[PDB]
Amino acid sequence: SNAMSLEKLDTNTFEQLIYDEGKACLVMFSRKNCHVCQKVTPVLEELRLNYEESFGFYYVDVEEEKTLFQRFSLKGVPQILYFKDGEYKGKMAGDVEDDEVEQMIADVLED
Amino acid sequence: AMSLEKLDTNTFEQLIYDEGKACLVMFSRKNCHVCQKVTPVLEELRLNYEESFGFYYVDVEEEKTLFQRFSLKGVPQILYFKDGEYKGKMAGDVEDDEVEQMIADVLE
Repeated sequence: SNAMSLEKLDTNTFEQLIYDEGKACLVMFSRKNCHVCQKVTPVLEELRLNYEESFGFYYVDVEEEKTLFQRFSLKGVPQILYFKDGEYKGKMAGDVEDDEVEQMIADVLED
Repeated sequence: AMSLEKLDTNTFEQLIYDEGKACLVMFSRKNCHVCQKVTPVLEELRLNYEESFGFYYVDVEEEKTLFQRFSLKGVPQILYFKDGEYKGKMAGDVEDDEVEQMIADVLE
């Protein structure tokens, strides 16, 4: 019923941020019309406010960015992938709870 | 970040709807890597047009209700207007030829 204000990545900027800059972040691979993605979106927007510059919160549209989707061998949507220092650190799928995402952020920031 | 004039909801309505301004509006957010790439494309282009064609921006955190109206998925998005019509949009990173071509289609 609504809008999403996460920064939308194409392959290039994904490469820049996750690989070149080694940004500590999460990336939701999603589709525009996905009902579950629509439930997960607000949870990530709310979390972004808690970690403003310390951790990135990005979005990849898998219909536009098919190469990236397939780079990760992903087979469903929504999925949230976690990165720090250019490494792929973790992944969760489906209707996540903020507890789960928060713990992963903390696990990631710590290594 | 340079020439791009920031609009609040009130001014966005006055220009686009009450006055029918021909313009583009970049919907954006602070600390946005992709926004940082898109802004200089628009600033460079701006030089090629008279002030009759607006180049504007809106901060989605400040103009929440406005942004929600269009139910956009992701930032940045650039939306194009003329004579009070909403001519269309493009989303995420853009090249200058996409913007130029859209501007020409809007103006014709």
